[PDB]
Amino acid sequence: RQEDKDDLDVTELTNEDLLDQLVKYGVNPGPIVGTTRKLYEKKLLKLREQGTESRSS
Repeated sequence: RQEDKDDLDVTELTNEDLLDQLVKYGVNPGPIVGTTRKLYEKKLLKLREQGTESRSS
């Protein structure tokens, strides 16, 4: 039972704490300035949007 995946506010989220959402799905942003979280709020959600089918590119 997953129910929603990106449900976690991937945007208001903090910086030191979202580094786990990106650095683990295989995402390495680096500089998560106060202007990036919004950016990575979706970049990582593509790899965290409750997937969809059964393939990974």
